Amino acid sequence: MNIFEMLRIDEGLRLKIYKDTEGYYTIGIGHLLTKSPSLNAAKSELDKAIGRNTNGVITKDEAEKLFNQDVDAAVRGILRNAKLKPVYDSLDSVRRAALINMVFQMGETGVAGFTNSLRMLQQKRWDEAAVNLAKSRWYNQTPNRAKRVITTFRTGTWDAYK
Ligand SMILES: [Cl-]
Ligand SMILES: [Cl-]
Repeated sequence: MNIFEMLRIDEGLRLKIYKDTEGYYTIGIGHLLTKSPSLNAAKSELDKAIGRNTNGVITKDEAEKLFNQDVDAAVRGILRNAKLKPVYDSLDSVRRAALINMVFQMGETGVAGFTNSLRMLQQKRWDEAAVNLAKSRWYNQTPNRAKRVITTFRTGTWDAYK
């Protein structure tokens, strides 16, 4: 198991514009396109992201290219963030994957906001961090995915994904 396979399980793959869990226009492997209600606005971002007229449909390779960019950007946003960088550096490889997954789903700012949980992770207080991460809109809106991420921080293994 690695970050790519982990997110591929959590996001799925869809080759046609669809609406995510919050109602936003998405495509490929969890690639948010626009928060706007406009499908046309979504088609527009999509063609710009791909470099061709897609008419809302992309191929497998294109989906995979967007995904690789987004994982790269997630890692780099973590490394550039004053709040996230220290947490990441302190973690083992499995747990680092779990922080990357949260960043990919909720963005850097969002994650930076879990102040208390972050401090707890840093301190390696596993059970405590798992209890605090659960008290969030995040866990309430996407509980199965949240539980998976949470198990990963609690245990340090890929168990929840196997
Ligand atoms: Cl993009
Ligand atoms: Cl879920």
